[PDB]
Amino acid sequence: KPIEIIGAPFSKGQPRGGVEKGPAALRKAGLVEKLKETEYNVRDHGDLAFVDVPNDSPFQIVKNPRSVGKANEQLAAVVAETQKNGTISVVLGGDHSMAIGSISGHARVHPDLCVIWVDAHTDINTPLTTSSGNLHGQPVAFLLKELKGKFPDVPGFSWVTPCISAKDIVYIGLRDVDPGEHYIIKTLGIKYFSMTEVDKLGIGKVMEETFSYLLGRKKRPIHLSFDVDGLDPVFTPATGTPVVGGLSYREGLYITEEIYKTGLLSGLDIMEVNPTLGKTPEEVTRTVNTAVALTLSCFGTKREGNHKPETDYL
Amino acid sequence: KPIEIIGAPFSKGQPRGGVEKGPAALRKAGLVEKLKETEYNVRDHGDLAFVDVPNDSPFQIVKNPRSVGKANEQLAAVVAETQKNGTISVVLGGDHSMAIGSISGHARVHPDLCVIWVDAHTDINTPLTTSSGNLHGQPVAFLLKELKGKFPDVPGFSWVTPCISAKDIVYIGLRDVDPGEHYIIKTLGIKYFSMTEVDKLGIGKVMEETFSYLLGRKKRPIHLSFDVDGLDPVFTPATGTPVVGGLSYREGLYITEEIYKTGLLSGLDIMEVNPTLGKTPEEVTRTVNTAVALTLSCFGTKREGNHKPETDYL
Amino acid sequence: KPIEIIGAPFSKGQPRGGVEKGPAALRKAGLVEKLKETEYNVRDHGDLAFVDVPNDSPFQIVKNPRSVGKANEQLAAVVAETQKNGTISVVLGGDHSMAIGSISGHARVHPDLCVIWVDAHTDINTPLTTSSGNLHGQPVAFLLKELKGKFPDVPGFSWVTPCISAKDIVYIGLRDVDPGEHYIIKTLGIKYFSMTEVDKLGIGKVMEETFSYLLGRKKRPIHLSFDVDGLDPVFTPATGTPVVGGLSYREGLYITEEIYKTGLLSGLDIMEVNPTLGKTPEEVTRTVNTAVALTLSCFGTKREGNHKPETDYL
Ligand SMILES: N[C@@H](CC/C=C/[B-](O)(O)O)C(=O)O
Ligand SMILES: N[C@@H](CC/C=C/[B-](O)(O)O)C(=O)O
Ligand SMILES: N[C@@H](CC/C=C/[B-](O)(O)O)C(=O)O
Ligand SMILES: [Mn+2]
Ligand SMILES: [Mn+2]
Ligand SMILES: [Mn+2]
Ligand SMILES: [Mn+2]
Ligand SMILES: [Mn+2]
Ligand SMILES: [Mn+2]
Repeated sequence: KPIEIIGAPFSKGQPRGGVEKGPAALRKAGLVEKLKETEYNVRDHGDLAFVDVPNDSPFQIVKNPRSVGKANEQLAAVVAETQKNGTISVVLGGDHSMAIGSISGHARVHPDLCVIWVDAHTDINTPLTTSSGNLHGQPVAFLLKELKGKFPDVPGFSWVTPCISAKDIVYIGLRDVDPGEHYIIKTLGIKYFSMTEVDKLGIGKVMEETFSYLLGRKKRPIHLSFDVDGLDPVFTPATGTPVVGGLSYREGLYITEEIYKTGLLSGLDIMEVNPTLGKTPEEVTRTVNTAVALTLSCFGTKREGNHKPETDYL
Repeated sequence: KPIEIIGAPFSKGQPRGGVEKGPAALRKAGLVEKLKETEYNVRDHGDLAFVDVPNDSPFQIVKNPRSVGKANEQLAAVVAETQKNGTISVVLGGDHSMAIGSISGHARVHPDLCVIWVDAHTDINTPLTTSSGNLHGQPVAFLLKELKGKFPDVPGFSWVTPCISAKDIVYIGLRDVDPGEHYIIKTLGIKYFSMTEVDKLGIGKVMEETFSYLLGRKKRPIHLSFDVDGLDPVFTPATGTPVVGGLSYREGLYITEEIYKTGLLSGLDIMEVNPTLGKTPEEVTRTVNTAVALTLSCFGTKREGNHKPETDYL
Repeated sequence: KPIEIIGAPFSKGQPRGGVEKGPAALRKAGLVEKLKETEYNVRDHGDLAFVDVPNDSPFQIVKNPRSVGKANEQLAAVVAETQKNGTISVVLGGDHSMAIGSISGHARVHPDLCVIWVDAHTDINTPLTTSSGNLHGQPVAFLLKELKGKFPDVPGFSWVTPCISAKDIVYIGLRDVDPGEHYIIKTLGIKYFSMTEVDKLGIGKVMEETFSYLLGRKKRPIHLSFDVDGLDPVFTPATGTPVVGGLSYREGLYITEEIYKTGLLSGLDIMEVNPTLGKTPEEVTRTVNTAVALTLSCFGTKREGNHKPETDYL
């Protein structure tokens, strides 16, 4: 199977500068080389160059709408391309707002795909409900069909086409949801596993249920959008929005290991890694490393170990 | 539902000065204001003023018996009063010896109540078994009917009437129990979930079991006495008796969330928060915040989120 | 029951100097005195003096083969001796290569014993598969009957007799296995619980299954070889090969508590504690203390508490 790394050094989805250095950090840690050591063919597409939209006036409360909408239109193009020729796309974030382009592009080639969203936040604020005009917290709002026309069109997002419905997404790791967002998920019947369900069920049963919910009827492509803040700040401290009480390093890998086993992984997002937010070099190293680990886990690396077929080690 | 905060800045239950600053810290952190944001009506009763018993000679090995017995008689009066008015009492500790008056007052109004004791210590030492004469580790001893007459009457506690039996209490979080105390709980058949049972069962099944054990037959009022040292020192380091290998921030919240769901919470105790024992300001802030979070969780705050009824956010 | 502590200050099993200071550190922390406080009779045999093999040329890639083989021949003699007298042997590591002599000695007296191996590593590399010639990662290879003749005889190990088969061993805590080793355990059908099974099942079910697998048919003596690196680096940082995503302090004690309850503990190994690898004195103290705790847990110490029989504390 082919793998194609796509860097998206973008950061207008939110106020904190740094996330755009995410892809560099993950590469510097040997992500690409370590991936080659797996049974997958790897091709690094490089980092996309995003053209800055001059005079990008805020839309009501939404900030940098055009720059974000354009950077995402570009990314969607690229992702659709690699997806078209049957390769698995792996996007390296900047901020999670790039998930708009990532998933959009993916859905063009695979319209029946489902989304597993490992986050601490639902990122489903609509331009009307956001308290801050930060777009990294509104990705899903622009993707859901059920949210079509429930908020004014935003400058630069006209190209977007709601590709997935409320029945095709499942949240895992939730613990910091705004009143508005909570209203939305309850109202639309979205499936989720907040930290309370994780604590209650254990990470084993949670994964078991997310699959029977999304793959029960039809087996379809899987798009994993992983926000590094879904793990507890103790594991991934170098991010913009820390939230105590999150998934452990162990649980994170267990999610990625189970997803690898389904053989349906089609698209991946490793978002919000911000190298400039580490209080100590070690905090940044901790974060990058676990991000990398999760990525390799998605593509086979098992904790029980791995050995190359047909090779008699004795 | 009405909520009434009652401050109990008391500390003769133990040697370390500081716990009496507990209530101030919790208020300074915005506990009261944050509670008003919930669906509950909140009334701050203020801090009780405890009259110091001059010439409080120790009783055999028990220290400050009269000052502790008096402060607890006063608190019980106050708690019975608010309970009578049908409000939920929330006591802010000082040290855990105030649970004597808190639960006593509560039981006067609701004699059929049950006690969930989240601690690391059983606090069931009798005046005869204590190694130190500290009363904060003997609360339960003065409350259990089964321990009546098993120890000499103490100066200042004559007013106390054993209100609950061994079948009405369940311990969660245990990991530091004295030989005497362990003898007592084994002998009296007290239900408990030490860290081993939590590890073995998972916090979800532990809660499930504690409810069917205490509410299986009759649904009754619940009294949650929460000793902040029940969580691991990494979450609540500002306390007098830290003990490694404790409940996690996540588990703690899961206990409070499940208790909120029962709709039976009638009395709450947030004890042993000692602002002066933090090695760094951050340790104190860590402790106060998680204490505050547990309190709001007991009253509705969910990690999946909250939204106000009848409000169409779209 | 009698308990006999045997120090094995050895370190050619691996490159990092320091592990030989392991026994001293554990004693300095009061291990022996704390053990005497249990219901067990304790006898300290002292530290074995290992004679250095001059001109110990490496065997192909294997380092210090003769010094390691001799030190292990000596240890086995001593362990067989105490085992013969019906006492429980507790070996204090140096490096884990000493498990060769520890288990061998034990098996001489109890040929039907089983081995529970708490590690992050399988330590089952054969002289041919090792990437590094370090022996501390090949102990099990010299003990398995199924691996007899699958690798050239090594200088100084001729005295070794493969004592246990693939059906008598169970691994718990695995998360860093080499391709070769993974091939071996898969090919030989060895039972194991890597971190993914621990995450999926919970430490409670894991223990339940390890017993029904090794004690289902016949109840036999148990040999617990505990590599302190099996726990997460956050609990035992002072070791040569830390690996993130490991057993928690709680889980570790849960394993030792359940093993105590079986009443079948016959042999124990507390290995890889390296006092010189602690970044801060606290890291070393953290490590030694938890190592000591696990040891006392193996011999009765429970988190729910302990009290001496026949003593009426009231
Ligand atoms: N809820 C906040 C934060 C949302 C978080 C977005 B993130 O997960 O991408 O970091 C907002 O609505 O702006
Ligand atoms: N076991 C000690 C300590 C008891 C702990 C009481 B505390 O939980 O309120 O802090 C004693 O008996 O004095
Ligand atoms: N897999 C490495 C490391 C093995 C680890 C051994 B230890 O657990 O005793 O530390 C090697 O084969 O040398
Ligand atoms: Mn997030
Ligand atoms: Mn996000
Ligand atoms: Mn207490
Ligand atoms: Mn306590
Ligand atoms: Mn080892
Ligand atoms: Mn190891």
